[PDB]
Amino acid sequence: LPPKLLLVSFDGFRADYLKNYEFPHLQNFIKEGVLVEHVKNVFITKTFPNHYSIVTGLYEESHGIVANSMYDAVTKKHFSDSNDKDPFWWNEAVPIWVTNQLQENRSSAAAMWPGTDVPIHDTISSYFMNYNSSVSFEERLNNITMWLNNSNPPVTFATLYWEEPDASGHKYGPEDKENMSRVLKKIDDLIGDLVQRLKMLGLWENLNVIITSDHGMTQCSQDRLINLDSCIDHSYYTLIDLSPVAAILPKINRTEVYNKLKNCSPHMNVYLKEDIPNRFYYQHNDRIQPIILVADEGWTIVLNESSQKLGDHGYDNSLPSMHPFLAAHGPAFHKGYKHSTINIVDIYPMMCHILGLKPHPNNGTFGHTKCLLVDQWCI
Ligand SMILES: *[C@@H]1O[C@H](CO)[C@@H](O[C@@H]2O[C@H](CO)[C@@H](O)[C@H](O)[C@H]2NC(C)=O)[C@H](O)[C@H]1NC(C)=O
Ligand SMILES: *[C@@H]1O[C@H](CO)[C@@H](O)[C@H](O)[C@H]1NC(C)=O
Ligand SMILES: *[C@@H]1O[C@H](CO)[C@@H](O)[C@H](O)[C@H]1NC(C)=O
Ligand SMILES: [Zn+2]
Ligand SMILES: [Zn+2]
Repeated sequence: LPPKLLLVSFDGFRADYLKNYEFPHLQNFIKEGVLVEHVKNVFITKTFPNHYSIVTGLYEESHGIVANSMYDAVTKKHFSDSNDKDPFWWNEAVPIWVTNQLQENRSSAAAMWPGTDVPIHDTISSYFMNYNSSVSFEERLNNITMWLNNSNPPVTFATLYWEEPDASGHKYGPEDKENMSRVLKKIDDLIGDLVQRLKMLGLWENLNVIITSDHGMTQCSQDRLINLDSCIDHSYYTLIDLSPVAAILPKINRTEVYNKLKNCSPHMNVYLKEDIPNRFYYQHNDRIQPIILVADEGWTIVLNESSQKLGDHGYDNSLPSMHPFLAAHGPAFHKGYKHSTINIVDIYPMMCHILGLKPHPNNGTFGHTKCLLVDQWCI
């Protein structure tokens, strides 16, 4: 019987939510398993780029999903979260569900995880759901766990995705404790539903489960706005992505666009593509535009009519507010161990190890995850 792994993401689960709200079900999951208190994720700290990093072990410049909205000038193709089904956009890397699927006598399964409804290098998971945000968590849970438990050839890798607490974190902002506590209580209940379901099917003792997320959330404010329309005319550039990392494609002399934008607000950094800080690993890809604007934490780049959004993410990946957490339980994981931090790109080599897959070249460090694993030396 080959090892099995369920990877679960609750979108937008800021690491310090664990310290500020009560998660009885998640804490029960943790006490018989492992917790990484905060994971250093990848810039830019958006949903599609970070989910792909988890399943590839790659920085965004390397796997090619550099934002939730992209434009490739050469092919003229556009990407958005809904318009995300052209394999072109995913083919710069090979995600773990593909490597798993290519093994004889093994299958992959998916319930709503970004990209899992797209054939990547001509490979699609045996079981997958076409993205549909209306599908309940119960349906996602029941189908994913039934697939893991039944199925032949056996399902050895599975993904499970949920849109909260990201959606409501944007709505209320993470500083709204009254409303966020209700949001997060529901997430904790869903975690309880996951555990109860695993136990009922007798998967709980033998399935490896990772519960994690893609990024956190920080508070935005009408006192912290940078209006591009106040700084530069529309006719000078095309806006590929807006806030808090604006992707700017100049229509005229780049130097002219740069000179206006660099004198717009002290609350953002304005970079020529070739000046983007090395620490971001966000330069070496044609999908990165000639100029990017990076707003300081809690600042929002707007146009004249841009809607209010009390919470946001996308900021510098060194900010604690942007970091998710990771927890895990199962035969491969220690019981009751807690660790400060790992990098989000380390999850991939760890998962390949648990599953006995050959990892593709990546940016992760397996060593960072050894203390989580029963078969490994913990220095
Ligand atoms: C992250 O890992 C990737 C994968 O090995 C590295 O990308 C490779 O880099 C070399 C030279 O830069 C190329 O020959 C390969 O074709 C690249 N592969 C891919 C998939 O891009 C990348 O350099 C690593 N990043 C860092 C910062 O170390
Ligand atoms: C999305 O899911 C809901 C719930 O299953 C369903 O009623 C609806 O028809 C789905 N939409 C599409 C376009 O499949
Ligand atoms: C959930 O499983 C049922 C039963 O196998 C299936 O008919 C249904 O389409 C699944 N829901 C999806 C794929 O969203
Ligand atoms: Zn997200
Ligand atoms: Zn979001």
